[PDB]
Amino acid sequence: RLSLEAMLAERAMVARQDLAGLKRKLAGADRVLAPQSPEQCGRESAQAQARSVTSELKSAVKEAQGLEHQTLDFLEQLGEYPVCGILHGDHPVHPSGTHNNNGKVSVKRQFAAGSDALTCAFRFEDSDLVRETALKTTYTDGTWAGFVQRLKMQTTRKCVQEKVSRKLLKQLFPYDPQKLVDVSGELSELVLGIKTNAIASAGPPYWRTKRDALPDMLDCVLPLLYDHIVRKDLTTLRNKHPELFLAECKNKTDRYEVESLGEKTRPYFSHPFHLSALVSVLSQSFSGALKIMTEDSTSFNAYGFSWTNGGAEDLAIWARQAGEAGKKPPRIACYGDDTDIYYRKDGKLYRICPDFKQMDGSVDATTIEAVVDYVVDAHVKQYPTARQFWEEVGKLWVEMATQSPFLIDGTKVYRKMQKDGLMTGVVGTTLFDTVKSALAYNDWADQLMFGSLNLLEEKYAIEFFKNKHGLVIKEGTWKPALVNEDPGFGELWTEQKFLGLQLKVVRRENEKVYVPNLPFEDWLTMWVTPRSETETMRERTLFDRARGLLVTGAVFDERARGLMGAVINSTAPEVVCMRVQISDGYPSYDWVVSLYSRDHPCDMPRVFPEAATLIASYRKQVMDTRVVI
Amino acid sequence: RLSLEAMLAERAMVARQDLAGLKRKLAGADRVLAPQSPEQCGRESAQAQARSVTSELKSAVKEAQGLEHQTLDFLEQLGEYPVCGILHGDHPVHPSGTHNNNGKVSVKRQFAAGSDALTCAFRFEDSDLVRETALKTTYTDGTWAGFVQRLKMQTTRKCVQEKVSRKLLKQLFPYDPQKLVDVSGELSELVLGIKTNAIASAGPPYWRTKRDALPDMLDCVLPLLYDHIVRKDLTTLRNKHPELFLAECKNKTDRYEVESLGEKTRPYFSHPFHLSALVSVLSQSFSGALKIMTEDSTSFNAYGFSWTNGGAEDLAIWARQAGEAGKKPPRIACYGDDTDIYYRKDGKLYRICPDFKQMDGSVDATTIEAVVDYVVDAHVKQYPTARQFWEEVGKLWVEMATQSPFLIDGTKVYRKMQKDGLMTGVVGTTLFDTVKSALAYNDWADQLMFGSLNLLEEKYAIEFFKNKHGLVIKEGTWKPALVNEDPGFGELWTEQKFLGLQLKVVRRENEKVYVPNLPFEDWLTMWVTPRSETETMRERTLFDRARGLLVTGAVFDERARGLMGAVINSTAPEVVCMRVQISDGYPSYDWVVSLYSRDHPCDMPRVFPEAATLIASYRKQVMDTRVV
RNA sequence: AAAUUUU
RNA sequence: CAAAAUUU
RNA sequence: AAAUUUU
RNA sequence: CAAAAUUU
Ligand SMILES: [Mg+2]
Ligand SMILES: [Mg+2]
Ligand SMILES: [Mg+2]
Repeated sequence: RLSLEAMLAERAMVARQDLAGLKRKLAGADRVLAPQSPEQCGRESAQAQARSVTSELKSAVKEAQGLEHQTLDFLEQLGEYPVCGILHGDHPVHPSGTHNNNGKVSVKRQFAAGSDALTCAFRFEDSDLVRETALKTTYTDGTWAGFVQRLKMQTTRKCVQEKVSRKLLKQLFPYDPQKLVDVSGELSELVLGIKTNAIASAGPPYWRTKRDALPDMLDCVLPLLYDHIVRKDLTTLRNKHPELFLAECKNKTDRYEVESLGEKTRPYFSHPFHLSALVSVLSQSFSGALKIMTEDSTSFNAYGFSWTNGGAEDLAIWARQAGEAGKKPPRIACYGDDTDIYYRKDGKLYRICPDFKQMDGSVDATTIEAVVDYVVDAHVKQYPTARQFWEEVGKLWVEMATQSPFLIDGTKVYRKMQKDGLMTGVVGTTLFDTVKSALAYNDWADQLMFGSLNLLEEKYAIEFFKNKHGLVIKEGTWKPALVNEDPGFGELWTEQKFLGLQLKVVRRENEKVYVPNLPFEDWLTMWVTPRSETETMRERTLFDRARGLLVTGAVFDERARGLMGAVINSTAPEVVCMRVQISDGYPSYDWVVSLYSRDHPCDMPRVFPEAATLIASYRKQVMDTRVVI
Repeated sequence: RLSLEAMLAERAMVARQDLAGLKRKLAGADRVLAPQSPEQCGRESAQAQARSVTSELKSAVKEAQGLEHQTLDFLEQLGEYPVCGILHGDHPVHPSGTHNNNGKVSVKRQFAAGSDALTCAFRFEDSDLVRETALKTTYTDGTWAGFVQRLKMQTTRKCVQEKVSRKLLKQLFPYDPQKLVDVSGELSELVLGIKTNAIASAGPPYWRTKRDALPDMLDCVLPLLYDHIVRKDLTTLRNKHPELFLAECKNKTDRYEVESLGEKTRPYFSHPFHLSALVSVLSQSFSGALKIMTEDSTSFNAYGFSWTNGGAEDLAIWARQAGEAGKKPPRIACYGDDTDIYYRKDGKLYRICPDFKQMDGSVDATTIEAVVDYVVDAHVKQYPTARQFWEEVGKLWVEMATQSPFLIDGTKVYRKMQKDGLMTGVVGTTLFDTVKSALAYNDWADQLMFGSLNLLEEKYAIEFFKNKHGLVIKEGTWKPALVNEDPGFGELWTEQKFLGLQLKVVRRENEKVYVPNLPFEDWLTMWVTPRSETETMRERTLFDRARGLLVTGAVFDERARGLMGAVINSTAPEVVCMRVQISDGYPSYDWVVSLYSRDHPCDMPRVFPEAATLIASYRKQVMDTRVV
């Protein structure tokens, strides 16, 4: 049946899954060890210290979770919605058990309290530093109090309608028309082309993951929706089946400061799959086309930027051609509220990296409608035949971004009082944020051309954004700094962070490679707060995260490189060469430097160079058949 | 992360493994039912009759398995061999537990006395006919007695050296030189190119399957063997490690007549992996090049022939251009001892389909050496740079086919006394048989050109092959028959079987398709004796075998088509659309006819046409974005 | 599967 | 993990 | 995985 | 199943 070559491939594939034999075969194998930091104490002592810290964190979190949460009076109320009765064959779309107290759609918000990574950290670095950094922040569900507080900040903020046109958006957000999907083709194929998180909630009315809910959305609800869209019949469908247009307001689990646990917890909105999917066609095509600022000088857009393969250097070469403030144009780039501003002053280059507080709450209805228009238009320009249909989708998109009815906890249904303010979680969220941001910063530069250079000062800039745009600058982020225009080996660009990373220069054979960087404390904080079950898979997760952080820029910090190296070298060979979804290479300093330089891509150095042959139990060995006998 | 199209494919692949949900999803689906025969009796009554037949067969088999087996005096004896001590890294090549009583290599022969196919048959066809056909034959390991008797027949037969040259073999077995492997390259790659049964025994000294034993052969034993081959040092390696050149004699499990259980049990020889692989390079390349008789008028070779895609018709058009016996050349084709002879007599076309008795025992040393030479030569002609090495492999091939030392049961080692007689199991077995056969039949035709037409008669032909070639014609197989040169719809070519099948013509659209056929009794015999455990997998096996038989030609017999249809239609939908190694189509009469006709290939009709969408839970439905 | 970033 | 961007 | 075929 | 040939 099979050939020997194929039989060997077939047996190699299975050997990487037989971890007992992999462990047996790789015992005592030559191993390329990573640069590593010495161990400070034993794994058992380290477990004890980790256990201790985890306990302190659990009790502080529980404390903050017991705080009273201010009422939800600031939201309009639409009573209770009935459970959707739509059936797809043998089963209902809305499952029988879930999200239904009786008749009415209900929802229960999750705030729970309460690490192998913290253990490792205690194993390889100074106890007191690990302790205080692991107590500064924590990955958690947040608190009811801070949830409601940030929700109020983002649903009730006094906004300022922006002054925007397609002319302006063409200027600030150039794209490449020929990279837009052909949006006139059948809807089914177009929807089948979009990408999505298979594990994410499909939202109402499916109340399961998207891979679970895909057929029910696809052959049942989406055709009904289409029927009613072209029949101009949407509001009677909204009446017959309210749950089809309902969202769920949810608390984002992530890294939070512990001291601020009762003030800060991000809210976001889960939308129905059939609506998000429909809009995603346009959204994702547009993301496909959008140029970034290193490609096109007029662009204010950094959404699509990459640090790797020259990106850092590109950012530098871009920035450093900014003009004298008041005379020539500055260099401004935005990714959401995360902005990077460069400007000159008596020839000398300066940089500012400001953030905005609850940026969603500052995004105005005019801006949202203008962006939806700009996208739909960008498509129907290239593909006129479908104009009407997608315009009818635009009307939906906007009502989804500004005025969706939504659940929070239990059966009550709410809605934002004003049209202004973005419902974070809607398709296009990041783009709306980026746009509003760039529009404001463009008005800023325009005011600089009219001699208002006192807008370069914290004092007046805060006023400007508050009064002219409704943007609240997270204080202390407007601190302009002198740029080291041409850094020497090991020197920073500035100490400021853009997209969470400092820019730095490193030596490579007398060349200067621009790379990301952070101080050790930051890398260690990221190490000890992973975002999330055999011993094996956990050991592998440790390995993977170490590699990841190294690649992100931890290899360019002394202490962090040592810690990640120690983790890697602890990893048992079976776990390194394991079949996972294998890569059994580690990132050396040199390889990562190559990753960020413009070099052609290439594979990581193998941890066990001769592992393939040791596993397969067979080298090739040249045997000449032309030999004389 | 993923796209919806891909997510749906991913979800479809897993739904075909969840048989509960598969059953649920297919509950009310349209089913393309196969042509079927009505039920003769209930499932429980049929179970009772099957149980009964199984009991009678078990006790007859046990009886025949207890018979005394005549001594092994007819074989040379070389005593006991020591267990090979070669190590490959951390473990020995010869595992610690197995095939070692102490110090010495030992082997234990398996004769066990051991049906729901029979159940199905009793359910859907006449009770008495099913009973007697299921008692005529049985799939079994055989008996010690018949094992030793046939071993004696194939190791001690008085042979007749054939009269052979490369000239003759070029004539009878033409090939296409440019389809031969470039055998001058590196050995590793060439050996990696050969195909093999991954589950088969690698034989001594590995004593495990070939996929288990592949690395040990590949990076350890094969280099040692090469070293000693080019160093001209083979016999001292044979001395240091005898088990490297040892074979295992084995009893073939298969379909046996119950009446003949103590007279007939096929022996064959499992050879070492490192030797078989090395020879396979040449053997398989040559098979790649070898022409067949429907390609080349001079060829006597039918090894490579296919019934499908016109093959049957090709056989007809070939045959019917045979000449008047004594004046012009006949048409003769061989596949092992299975031969097909066509000749004319006063213009009228005749056919003969004779077989030989234990043909391996009749295969002479001259023929084996000549074939090995012909193959090695065919290669080193095209690729001279590699001559010596492959010539040294030829010497091995020959000693492997004629004179291998071998085990049977226990520790004693034996060897064939004579060089004559082929050791079935060696690489190239079928080709050696085909050549010996064709050589004899060519001498037959040559005697026909010299006016000896009484060789067309059973009485003198049997003599001819016995005396001039050592070939013993299984009696009653030389019965020449008048060919229906141009058959009408539904008529046979002749009633004779070649490659186990009758030739027949069926109608399609006023056109005649040539197809294989067998009488019902034969299809039923094959049905009730399968060759080899959940409810699921057994229910699926019934389905698979029914499909298989239908495709082989059972769809062209009424009663057999009905039985296979009934089996297929019994198969629960979950089992049809199950993820297996899916195909969830059945072979309709029309599709099988297309298979044997010259039509372009195409897939079987789905049993459940709308099953894909029912499983995925989505049928595409065009919704146009250009609507007002 | 994993790392980082934004809302 | 609601939408997303970069990377292995 | 399955069917047929030769030794 | 020891070598194999044809086939899905
Ligand atoms: Mg912010
Ligand atoms: Mg025969
Ligand atoms: Mg015979």
